[PDB]
Amino acid sequence: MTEIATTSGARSVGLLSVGAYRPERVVTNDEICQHIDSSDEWIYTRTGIKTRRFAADDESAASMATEACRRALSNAGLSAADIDGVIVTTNTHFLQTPPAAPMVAASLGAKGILGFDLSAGCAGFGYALGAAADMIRGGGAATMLVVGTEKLSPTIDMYDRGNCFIFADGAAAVVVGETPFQGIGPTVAGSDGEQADAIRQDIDWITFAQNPSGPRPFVRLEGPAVFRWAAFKMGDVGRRAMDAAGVRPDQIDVFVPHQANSRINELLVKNLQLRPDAVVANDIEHTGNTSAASIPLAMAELLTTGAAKPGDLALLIGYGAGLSYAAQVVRMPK
Amino acid sequence: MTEIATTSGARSVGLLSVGAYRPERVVTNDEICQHIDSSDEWIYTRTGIKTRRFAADDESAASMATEACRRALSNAGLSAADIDGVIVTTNTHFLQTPPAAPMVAASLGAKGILGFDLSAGCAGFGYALGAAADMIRGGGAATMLVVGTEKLSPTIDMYDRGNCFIFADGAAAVVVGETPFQGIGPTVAGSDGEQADAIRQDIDWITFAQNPSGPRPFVRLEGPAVFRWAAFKMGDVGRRAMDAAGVRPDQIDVFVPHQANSRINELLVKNLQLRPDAVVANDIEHTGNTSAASIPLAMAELLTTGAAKPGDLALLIGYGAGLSYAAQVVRMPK
Ligand SMILES: CCCCCCCCCCCC(=O)O
Repeated sequence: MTEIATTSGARSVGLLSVGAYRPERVVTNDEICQHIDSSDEWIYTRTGIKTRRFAADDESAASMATEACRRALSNAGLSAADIDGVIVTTNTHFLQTPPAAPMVAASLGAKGILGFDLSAGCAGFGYALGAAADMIRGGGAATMLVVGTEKLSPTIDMYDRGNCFIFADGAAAVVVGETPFQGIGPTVAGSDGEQADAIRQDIDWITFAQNPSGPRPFVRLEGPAVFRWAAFKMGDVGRRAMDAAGVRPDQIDVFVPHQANSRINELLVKNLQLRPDAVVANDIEHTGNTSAASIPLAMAELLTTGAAKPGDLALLIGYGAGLSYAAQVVRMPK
Repeated sequence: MTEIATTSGARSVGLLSVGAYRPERVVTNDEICQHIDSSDEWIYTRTGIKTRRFAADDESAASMATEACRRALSNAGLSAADIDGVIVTTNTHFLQTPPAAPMVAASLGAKGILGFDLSAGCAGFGYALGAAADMIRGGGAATMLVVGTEKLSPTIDMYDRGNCFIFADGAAAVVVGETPFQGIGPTVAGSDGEQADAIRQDIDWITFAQNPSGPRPFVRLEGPAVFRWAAFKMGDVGRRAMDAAGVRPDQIDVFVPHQANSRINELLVKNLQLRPDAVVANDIEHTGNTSAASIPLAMAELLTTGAAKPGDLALLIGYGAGLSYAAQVVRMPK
C-alpha cells in the first residue's frame, strides 16, 4: 500500500551564534520623568531599569531583524546562502500582511528561502527556537535564522506611568544548525489565556480605523498581575525545562530569564536553586523589556562581557504577553 | 560534560479531523457591484467567485478560530482536554498583542496549553501544519490543534475593483495526532520577498495612528503579479511536495490549492499532471479567498459533499501574501 514517506535531519542541533542590534538612541528615566510623575530612582529600584534604547522613525521590526541577522551570520562565519529558513518572532510588525520574514530574507539576499512570523507575545523566541530545532531534526531545513525583533516605543503611552519606562526596542538573532553535541533541549511551553488582558493593546486596529478621531491604541500592562504570575510560576517551568533536558539545577552555568523586571528574576534565581556562582542575565538595566528580542539580546550581552562563554549550559525562560511562556536548556552560542 | 538530552514522539502523524466555521452573512457579487463598475458574470468568469461570507461586527479571527476548533474536536470525538497545543495561523488578528492562541485555548477550556500565532500570509496553514507535525514527532506534544482563521472583510476597500470581490472571512481547524500510517508528508516551502508588495496592507498601523485624519489602511492586491507567480511557480512546488512524500502525480486523489482564483488553480491542475478523475477543491465559488483559513475550509467542503473521503491522498498547496508558499501531501481527515 502506498505510504507517505518520512524524512529526518541531524538529531544534534545547536546555537551556532548570536547577533544583536540595539538602536543608537538612548532614553533615561529622567528624560522619561520629563513627561511622567515619578523618579529616575523609584524606577531603577522597583524594576532594575536605568536606561533603554528607542529606534529611529525610519526603522522597523523588520529592518532591525535584518541587521541582527547579518551580525549573527558574521558571528557564525556563514553567509545568507547557508541559511535554509528564517523565523522572525515579533509583536510589533505594524502590517497585517505581508509577514516580515520574506522581507528579511530578501534583504539578506536569501533567495526564496522558507520563513514565517511567529507571535507568542514575549515568549515568541522560545517558541521559534523550539520550532527551528523541530524543523531541522525533522529534515525540513539544515540551518536557520531565528530572530526576535521589537519596536515597541511607538506603542507606548508616555503618560501611562505604569509601563512607559518598561518597554524598549531592539533585535537579536541566532543561527541554528547541526552541532557535534546536543545544543537545544526539549521545549517546555504553555500559557494562561485567562489573563490575556495583563499585557494587551487596549484598542484593536479596526475599531480605531472606524473611529479615527477617537482614542488611539497603546500598549497597556497590568504590572502586578504579571509580576506575580511569572515570579510564582516560572520556577516550576524552569525545573521542567531542566528535567526534559536531563540536567540538574546545579549544572546550569547561565540563567537567561526574560528581562521583564529585575525583582522578578532575582526571585527566580533563588527559587530555581541555581548554584551560587551561576551567571544571571541583567541586560534589562540598559535595555529594558524588549519582549520577543529580550532573551537573545540578553544572551548576546552575557557573552559580550564574557560573563558567559560559548558552550556554557544555560536555562532560558521566556514569559509575557498573551500570558505565554516558553523555556529550554541550551548551550550558549557564538 | 553533561549532554543535553532529547525527547521524541510518534513518527506517524496525521489529520484526525477537520472542523469548519463560516460566517452566516452571505454576500453576493451583485452586492459587491454596488460600489464598483462590474457585474456578477465578469467577477465569476475571472475569479470563479459567486458569493462569499462576511463575519459580523462582534466576531473576530479568534472567535471564529474557537468555534472551528470546537467543531474539529467534535468531529475527532475528542475534548479540549486531549489537546497538547494549538497553533493559530492568521493575518487578521487586529491586536499587536496578546496573541490569539492563548485566548482560543482558554475559550476551549484547554487550560494552559502551549500555543502561538503564525503568519505567513496565505500559506500560514501549510507552515503551521508542518510545525505541528515536527513538534509531535519531536515529542513536544502528542495531539494538537491547527487553525486557520481570517476576518479580512474589515480591511477591504469597497472601491478597489482589484480585490473587493476577492477576500472573505472564515475559519477551519484540523486535529493533528498519531495515526497508524504516516499522514503528513514533508513540508515544502519558500517565498519571494522581492514581491512582498504584491499583497499588502498599504499603510502601517503606526503611521496611520500618527495621522488619524489621513487615509486609513486597506488591503491591496497586485492581481496579475500574483496570478503569474502562482500559476508559473506552484507546479514545481507541487512536484517537490509529492517527491518528498514519495508519491507520483497519478497517485493523488485530492488536490487542495489555496482558493485564490479558480483560473489559477485550473491551470495548476493541468500543469501538475494529476489524473483525469482527480477531485479538485473549488470551495472558492461561495467562500472567496479566506487566505490562511482557505485550505482547511476547502478540505472540509470536499469531505462534506463526499467528493473527498477520509484516507484520500491529497496535495495541499498554499500560496499568497509576503509571497510565501507551503505545500505537503497528506491523508484526508475526519
Ligand atoms: C482578475 C483580477 C482579480 C485578481 C485575481 C488575482 C489572483 C490572486 C488573488 C489571491 C491572493 C492570495 O494569494 O491571497
